[PDB]
Amino acid sequence: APVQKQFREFHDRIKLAQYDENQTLRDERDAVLTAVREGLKKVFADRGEAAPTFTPFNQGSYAMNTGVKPLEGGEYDIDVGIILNIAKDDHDPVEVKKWIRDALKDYGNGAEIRRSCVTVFKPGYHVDLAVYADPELSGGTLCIAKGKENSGDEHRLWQISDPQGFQDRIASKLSGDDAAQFRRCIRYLKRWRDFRFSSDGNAAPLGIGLTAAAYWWFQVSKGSGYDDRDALEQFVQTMLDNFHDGSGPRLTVELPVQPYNDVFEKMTGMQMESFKSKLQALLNALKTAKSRLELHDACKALADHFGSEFPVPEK
Repeated sequence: APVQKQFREFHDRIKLAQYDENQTLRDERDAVLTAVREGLKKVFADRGEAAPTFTPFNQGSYAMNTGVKPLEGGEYDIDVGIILNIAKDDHDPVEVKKWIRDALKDYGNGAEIRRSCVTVFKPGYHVDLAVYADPELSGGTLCIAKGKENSGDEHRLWQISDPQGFQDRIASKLSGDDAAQFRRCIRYLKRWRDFRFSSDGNAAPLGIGLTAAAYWWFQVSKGSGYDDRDALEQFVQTMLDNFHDGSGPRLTVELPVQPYNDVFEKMTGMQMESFKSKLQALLNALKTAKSRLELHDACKALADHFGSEFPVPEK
């Protein structure tokens, strides 16, 4: 059946407005930056040292206007970049993240140092602070602080990064009503991801991975109107076409900017195979929604993969 009306109602339920349109997100973000700013003051005061300063910038889904509401019980991710006024070559990247961990030791429950960020946990959301060295102090490149505490020297580095170039690639791929479909389809795949995978471990494809995949492979589908079901079917088929056989089947997707890492690299072999099987089933559900005569049956096939916010009309 035609299901464009139900996709659009689904999109209205799952959409979370971007930073520039979301006062709550800006305030929650600014509350953590102020906590960092004040925390650094006390951490460095008590060492009789000068506090380092930073310039923030918006990152991730609320920057790129690809944001979704979490499922009941889930958390949304506020992503921000902080560019510390340091030369990368003067500091261990782990030790810089420890500044930000120590600055936030009294903000909610406190922070943890993850491989690519310092995360602070609040009721219903977390803030991932990506920590960068200043490009002018650092020889001209923007490098992110990689590595965990007590990690070996090989497992920590200042890694070349281009979060703004990635954001600009996503923004400029399409425009107008075309770009709107592109963003709706990224949001649909994030809700699919939240519904069909556990937040647990690396099993869930990352939002940035799905977004990178859409950058490479999304194709507008429009006729008598936008056809989000057809755009998703083509896009899912194309992702499936790009799995190769190594140890077992893997989908390798480069970030289209520095550092050109495989966005799905952390997924184990078995998580990759499970990822592929769930894509196959989603593709089957997208094809069933086309072929079913009854709107009820078409929409129920989609609700099985997009979850209970996908509307299912009666009869």
